[PDB]
Amino acid sequence: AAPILFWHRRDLRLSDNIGLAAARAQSAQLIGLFCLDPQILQSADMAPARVAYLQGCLQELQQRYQQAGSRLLLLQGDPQHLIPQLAQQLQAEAVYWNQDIEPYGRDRDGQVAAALKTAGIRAVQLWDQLLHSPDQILSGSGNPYSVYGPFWKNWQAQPKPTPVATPTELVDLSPEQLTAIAPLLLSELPTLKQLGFDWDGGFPVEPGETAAIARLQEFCDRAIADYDPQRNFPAEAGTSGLSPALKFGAIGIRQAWQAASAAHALSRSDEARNSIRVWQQELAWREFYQHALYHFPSLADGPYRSLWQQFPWENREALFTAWTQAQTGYPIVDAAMRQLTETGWMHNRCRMIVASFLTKDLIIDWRRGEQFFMQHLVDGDLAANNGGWQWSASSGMDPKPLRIFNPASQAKKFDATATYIKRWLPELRHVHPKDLISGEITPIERRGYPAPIVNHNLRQKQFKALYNQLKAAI
Ligand SMILES: Cc1cc2nc3c(=O)[nH]c(=O)nc-3n(C[C@H](O)[C@H](O)[C@H](O)COP(=O)(O)OP(=O)(O)OC[C@H]3O[C@@H](n4cnc5c(N)ncnc54)[C@H](O)[C@@H]3O)c2cc1C
Repeated sequence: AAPILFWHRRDLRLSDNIGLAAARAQSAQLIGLFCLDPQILQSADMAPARVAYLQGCLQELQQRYQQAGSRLLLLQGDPQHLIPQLAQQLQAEAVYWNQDIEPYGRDRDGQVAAALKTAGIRAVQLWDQLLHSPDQILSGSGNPYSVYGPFWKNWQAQPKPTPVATPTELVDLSPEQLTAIAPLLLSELPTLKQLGFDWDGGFPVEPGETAAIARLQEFCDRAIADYDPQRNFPAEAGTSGLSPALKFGAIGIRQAWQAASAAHALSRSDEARNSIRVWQQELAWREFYQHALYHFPSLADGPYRSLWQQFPWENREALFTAWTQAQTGYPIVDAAMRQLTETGWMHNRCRMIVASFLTKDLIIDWRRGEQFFMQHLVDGDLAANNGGWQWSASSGMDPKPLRIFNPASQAKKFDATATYIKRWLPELRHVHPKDLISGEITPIERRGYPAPIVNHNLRQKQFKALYNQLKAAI
């Protein structure tokens, strides 16, 4: 026969899926597939929490396909070899999938498509994870943006796309078809343990399309009205917690935008309206960094701006280790690193703090931090993670004047009652917020909690010194 294969990667859902929907309009004999790529799975940069969330999403996706009328095929190996072989064995009319913004995915995709074309099989690659593709947002000169402000002005004025239809009444493969591909398929979805991973720390939102959709609806029904200023406080559960759902596409970007938009239209309060606009802004920042990675792939290599490619990083391994173990001696920093390693997620204000600390205070090539985050974030995303770390030094997009966060000021400002500190550092619940914020804790009262590993004031001067010396040297 002539079926269409839809290749899932970061769009683990059946609803509001551009590529899937396009494929369904061409054929009801729509068969989904997912390929466990060893280059990604065996990577030292893969986070156990991310594999757990992923596996959970795949489990639901298998059911969704089964309920729709067909199935989700599972494979383990090199994509440019296995996918074309599968398509050929199935005499596929075509293979569809949604475009990636990352160097690895785009290179791989080019190879799969070329392999498919050689086999005379049509490959269709459409945009799905962004409200607007990188090619849609350009300046009057037709160039990409490296400054947020102007990018937002353009992005904001663009007509927003709406959710597409969930495919239904699919036609499943026949025994003869199944026999032709048997050798390329895994008999069942491997469990996290079978893959060699273990995770028991939970998630910001349970895995799966259904849970993602439920969270979006719950958030936009209430919490979103207070997004601003609730978003600023790690102690408050003021954010959506949809990050992993967006990274793996458990939820569609158009559904997210539409839900927020409907909440804005339903609200009759100025403050709520503003809170919702602010949340929508977050989605814009998301596209700013994804577009940037797409337009400037070298960003993924490390410090982007020339000056920073030459920064004299001290790189004291011991300080890094202490940072990764939440033993810096800075309560606000340690409480954040603990939440990360224990739950695979961290409040954005905290990511900003620990990143600033690692780069400015510990003076360690921020790539070590970017890597550590990727090794632990359930929402670990190259575009966003790299954007965040380039941000800790203004070494990439949207650069700002040299600045160094003062852990104490941030803690006092965003966790005034030290509620968040105490939460993730229970062995310090007896200490007074006052001291947990200043980071000056008396030895006895400090019990086993380590003392500050660096003197902020001395580190601050050291960093500025190196910066200026290099700035001048240039
Ligand atoms: C050093 C550092 C590293 C980061 N690492 C990542 C990462 O690997 N993966 C990840 O998706 N985000 C990253 N962020 C951005 C951010 O912290 C999160 O998206 C956020 O914590 C997710 O929680 P939420 O879903 O409740 O966010 P909400 O506040 O509810 O925001 C909704 C959505 O907007 C997007 N978003 C929000 N903040 C930004 C932003 N600053 N940049 C890009 N997208 C944004 C996310 O997709 C998020 O789910 C990083 C930030 C820093 C400073």
